[PDB]
Amino acid sequence: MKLRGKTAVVTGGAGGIGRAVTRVFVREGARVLFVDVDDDRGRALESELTGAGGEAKFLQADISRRESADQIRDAAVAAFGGIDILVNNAHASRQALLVEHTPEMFELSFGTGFYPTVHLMQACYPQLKQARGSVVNFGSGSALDGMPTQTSYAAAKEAIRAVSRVAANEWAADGIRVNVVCPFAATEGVQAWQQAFPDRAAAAAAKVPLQRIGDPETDIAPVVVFLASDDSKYMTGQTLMADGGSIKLR
Amino acid sequence: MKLRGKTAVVTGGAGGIGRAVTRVFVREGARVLFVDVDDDRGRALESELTGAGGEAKFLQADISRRESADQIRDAAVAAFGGIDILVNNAHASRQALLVEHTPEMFELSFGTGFYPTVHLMQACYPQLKQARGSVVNFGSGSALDGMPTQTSYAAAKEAIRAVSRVAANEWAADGIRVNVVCPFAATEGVQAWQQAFPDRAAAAAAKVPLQRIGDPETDIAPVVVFLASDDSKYMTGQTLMADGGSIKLR
Ligand SMILES: NC(=O)c1ccc[n+]([C@@H]2O[C@H](COP(=O)([O-])OP(=O)(O)OC[C@H]3O[C@@H](n4cnc5c(N)ncnc54)[C@H](O)[C@@H]3O)[C@@H](O)[C@H]2O)c1
Ligand SMILES: NC(=O)c1ccc[n+]([C@@H]2O[C@H](COP(=O)([O-])OP(=O)(O)OC[C@H]3O[C@@H](n4cnc5c(N)ncnc54)[C@H](O)[C@@H]3O)[C@@H](O)[C@H]2O)c1
Ligand SMILES: [Ca+2]
Ligand SMILES: [Ca+2]
Repeated sequence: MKLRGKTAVVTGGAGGIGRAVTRVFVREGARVLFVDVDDDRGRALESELTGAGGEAKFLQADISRRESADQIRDAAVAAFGGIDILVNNAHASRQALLVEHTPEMFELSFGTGFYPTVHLMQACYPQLKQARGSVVNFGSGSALDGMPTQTSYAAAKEAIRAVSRVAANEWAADGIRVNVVCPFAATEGVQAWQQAFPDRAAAAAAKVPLQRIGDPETDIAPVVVFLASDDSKYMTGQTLMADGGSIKLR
Repeated sequence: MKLRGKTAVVTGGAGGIGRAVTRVFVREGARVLFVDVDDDRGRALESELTGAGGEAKFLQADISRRESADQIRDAAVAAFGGIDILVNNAHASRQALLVEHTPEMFELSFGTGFYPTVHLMQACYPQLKQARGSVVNFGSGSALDGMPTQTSYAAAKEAIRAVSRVAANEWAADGIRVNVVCPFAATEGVQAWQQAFPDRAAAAAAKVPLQRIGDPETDIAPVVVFLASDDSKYMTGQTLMADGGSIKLR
C-alpha cells in the first residue's frame, strides 16, 4: 500500500532492475505501464502480474525513437488516467577504451539513456505537476569513479545526473521531485559485462563492503519505492547509492 | 509494520526531530528507548506512546556523561531485550565566528554530538551485531557548505560523518549498516537560531527549492525509518539529504 492509488511509468521494465521495479511497484499497490523492446519477457511479466491481480500494462516500444515519449505518456494516461511516478531506467551502452570509441557508441548510450530521460520528463511534466509526483532517474557508480572503458556510458550517466539536478531546481515549485539511483545488481546487462571483463567484474564484486551483488527485487527496488513514495517528499536532486556501500557520497 | 519486532535507541528523543523519530518509530511497530535531558517532555511522550498501545521507555540522561553509553545500552536491553536500531540524534552547539571561538564551544559540540555517537556505537555494537542492525547518525547541511559561525558545530558534524563511513566499512562484514541524515526541520533548536540570526535563517528558508522548512514527523522521520528498515539493506556509508533539495550531493 506504499504506492496505493499511484500510477507509474517504468522504462526497460521487462528485465533486470526495471522488471524488479515493476514487480515491487505493483506489489506496493501501484498501477504500472512498463515499456520495453523485449516483448517476450514483457508479455510474460504482464501475464504474471495480472494473474496475481495487479494492474500492469506492457507497452512494446523503442524509447530511443522520437515519437516514443508521447506514445508512452498517452498510453499511461489512457490506461490509468494520470502519471504519478516516472522511472527512467532503460539504458544501453558499449564498453571500449577512449581511443577505441566510435560515434555509434555515443549514439547508443545517449540515444537510449540520456535523451529518453529528457524527452519522457518533458512529455510527462503536465501529468507529474498535477500529481506532484516523483521522477527516479538512473546513474552508475562506475561513472562516478571514471571506470576504464566507460567513456560513452559514463558521459550519458553524468549528463542524466546533471539534468536531474537542474530539473529538481526548476520543478521543485511544482512539487515534482527528481532523484537518481546508482545501483549494483545482478542483471542480464551485468552478466554480459562480467563475461567480457572478468577481472574488472571480480574486482568490483570484491569491493562491495556488504559482500554481495545486489538483488534487484530486495536490494534495488525498495530504494526506488522509497523515492517514488511520500516518504521522500522532502528529498529532491539527490543521488542514492544502492551499491552495498561501494561508493560513499560526501 | 515497517520496524515490527525491532528495538530502537533514540538520543534526544523527547523533542524536535528526535521526538518525531520516536513517535514514527513506534507507529511502525518498533520498541523505542528514547533518551533526553528534558524529562518533562520525555515523561509525557512515554505516557502518550504507551497510552496509544505502543512500547516506549524514557531514559533521563545527559549523553555527554562518560557512563551514559553503558547506562543507555543496559536500559534498552533491560526493557526490550536487544538493540536493532541506534539513532544518534542529540547534538547541542553554539554559533560564533572562528576568531570568537572558545574551548567550551568545542567541548559542547563534540561532547554532545560527536563523542556520544562514538561511545554509543561502541557500547551497542554487540547488540547491533547480534541484530545485524542499523545506525542512523545526524549531520548538517551548514557543515557541508561551511556556513559562517559554525566552526564548532561543523567540526563535530563532519567528524560524525567521518566515523560513520569508517564504521560502515568496518562493520559491513557483520551486517551492520551505518548512514547519515542531514535534515532541515522546524524544531525548537531552529527557532532559537532563527531569533539569534534572523537574516541568515531567512536566507536558509528562501534557499529551499521545495519552499518549506521540513516538518519533523512527515518530512524527516520517514527518511530515518527508511535507513533503519530493510528497504535500505543494501545501503551503507551514505548521507541522505532531508533538506528539501537545498544541497545536492554528487
Ligand atoms: N545492473 C547494475 O549493476 C547497474 C549498475 C550501474 C547502473 N545501472 C543502471 O540501472 C539501470 C538498469 O540496468 P540493468 O542492469 O537492469 O539493465 P539490463 O541491460 O539488464 O536491462 C535493460 C532493460 O532495458 C530494456 N531496453 C534497453 N534498451 C531499450 C530501448 N531503447 N527501449 C526500450 N527498452 C530498452 C532492455 O530490453 C532490458 O529489458 C540501467 O539504466 C543501468 O544503466 C545498473
Ligand atoms: N532541525 C534542523 O533544521 C537541523 C539542521 C541541521 C542539523 N540538524 C541535526 O538534527 C538533529 C536534531 O536537531 P533538532 O533541531 O531536533 O535539535 P533540538 O535542539 O531542537 O532538539 C534536541 C533534543 O535533544 C536533547 N538533548 C540535547 N542535548 C542533550 C544531551 N547532552 N543529552 C541528552 N539529550 C540532549 C534536547 O533535550 C532536545 O530534546 C541534531 O543532531 C542536529 O544537529 C537539525
Ligand atoms: Ca528519446
Ligand atoms: Ca560521550
